Amino acid sequence: VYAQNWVGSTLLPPNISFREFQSLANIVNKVPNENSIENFLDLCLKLSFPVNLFTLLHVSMWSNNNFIYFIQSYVSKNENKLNVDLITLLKTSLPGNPELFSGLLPFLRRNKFMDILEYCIHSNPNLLNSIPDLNSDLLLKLLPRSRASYFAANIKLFKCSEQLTLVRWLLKGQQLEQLNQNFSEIENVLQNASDSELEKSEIIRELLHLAMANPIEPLFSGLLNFCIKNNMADHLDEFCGNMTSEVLFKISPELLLKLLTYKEKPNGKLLAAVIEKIENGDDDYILELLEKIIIQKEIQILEKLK
Amino acid sequence: DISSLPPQIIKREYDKIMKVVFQAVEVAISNVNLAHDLILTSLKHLPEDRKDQTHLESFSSLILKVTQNNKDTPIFRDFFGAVTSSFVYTFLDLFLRKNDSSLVNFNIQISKVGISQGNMTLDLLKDVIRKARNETSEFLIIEKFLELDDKKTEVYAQNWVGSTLLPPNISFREFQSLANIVNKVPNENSIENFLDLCLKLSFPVNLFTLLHVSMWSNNNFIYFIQSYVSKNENKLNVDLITLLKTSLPGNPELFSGLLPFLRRNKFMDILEYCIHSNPNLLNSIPDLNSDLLLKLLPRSRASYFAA
Repeated sequence: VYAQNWVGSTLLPPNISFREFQSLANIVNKVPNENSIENFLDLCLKLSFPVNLFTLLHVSMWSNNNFIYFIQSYVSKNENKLNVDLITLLKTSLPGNPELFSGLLPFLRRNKFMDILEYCIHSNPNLLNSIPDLNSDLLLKLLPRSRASYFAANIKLFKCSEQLTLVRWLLKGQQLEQLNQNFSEIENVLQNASDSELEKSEIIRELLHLAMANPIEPLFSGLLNFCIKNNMADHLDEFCGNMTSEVLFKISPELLLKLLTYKEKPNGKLLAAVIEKIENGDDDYILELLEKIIIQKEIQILEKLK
Repeated sequence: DISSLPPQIIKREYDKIMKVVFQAVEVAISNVNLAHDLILTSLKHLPEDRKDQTHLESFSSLILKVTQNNKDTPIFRDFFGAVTSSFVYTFLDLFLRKNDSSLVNFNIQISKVGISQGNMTLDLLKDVIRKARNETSEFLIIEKFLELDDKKTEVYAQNWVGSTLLPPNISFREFQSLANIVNKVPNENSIENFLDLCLKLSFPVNLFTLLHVSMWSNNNFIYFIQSYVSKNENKLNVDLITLLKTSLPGNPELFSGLLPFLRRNKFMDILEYCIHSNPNLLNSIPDLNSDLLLKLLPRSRASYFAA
């Protein structure tokens, strides 16, 4: 109680030995408070000598309120800038504690220093979780860049709207091998509606055009999930219209029928590019398809005997 | 086959057209989606020459009936948000005057049927600003939303104003609006952003004429001085001295927190005037070491200390 007041209010001697200076610094490092912090800044503006202050001023050991008040009143008086020493502090403390980063985002959203915000999210993205009223416009411009490997592998840990604007980045970054490896946490988004049924249709457009040229694995897992929600005609009838020969020869027989059987004339024009594989095409592909029509009894679609 | 009706006719006999539409929705309250898109389109086509108080209150009186028969359910709530936000957006200047009878009376009806009143009013504001993205500044919209005293609108205002970077071209009309928000929800981060703003200004505007800091709590008044004096000129400008000379002598809590700063900054007359106007300060100070009192010479009021 006496120390916080003496140190935060007595005028300091402009001749103070290095031996005294280290002692004064250790007092503030034990009783971190508004005035004991402030009067320790009102000295540094006048030092006719070098020395990093952090080697005796272990702000990474301080409580979060004191760390915040320290950086605020440091930067405001010194140069409104981040010198080297201040970067090396921040890159060890904020990745070790999300609570510490909370009031710290405001000051970085003000004076920008964009390269700092890139490094914390690149060490761990679970920082985006507990943000006050987080929005699009912002998160779309905070492209995570940390490989989509972290974001798709945890997509369920977001909110609602953020699911749409995440997949909007995965596509526009060509992150193919991240929509695939985590497909099961993605199907449950397009299923559950959203804050904008409009962004769904444009996302579904960006999916089919890349799937047609790149079967990989989700061509089956996706196109199955498409027809279990017949609220997709504005994409199925396009998919059957944009067809190319080698694309059809990778359609699973369990799926080519489950597309056309729960449909009529519109999806039916897909048959145009199936003639290439029945007539003069492939011996065993015709026979794997012929199982499915007989086992389920899909007779109205059997009208193809010429 | 029904290829709409030409835009002239809709604008012309609008007041005849909408009679039947209102009566259809007053019976169709059973079908949420039917009532929802009818309102959205009738507003999206509502002509400028009809953007008055009568047509405004009519849509409010329609939504009232629909909402009182139903209940807060996820499906009902999120459509109701998009409907009501489009209604306020269509009439926006008629809700954004400075007293707005329509604004406040509307909130007192929506609070009747929700899982939390403080989500319904807030998610309203968040949709309205997602519509108005270049026509109307957030400040003017927030200026009237805080006249509700809705504690969840205050929370989001502190989160925005304390952290969004401000435009170096801001009209005086925006500047006064942003200032009035801080005069209702003053907080550490909201003050710190306004300073990083004034440091980048092209115009002088002696700030105190808009800030009214002597109305803010003791912590708010303290923290404002610390960052302002240091970022500005390491000293006080006219209005600060005239402020401090009459806020401090009447409040001992504020005096106790500012006393160390005024001491380390050598502000002699500032300290002396407080003792000359209020001698009781010297016995409410914790740890008045005899060296401090020998340097806080009473000067005037010698006729008080011996007495």
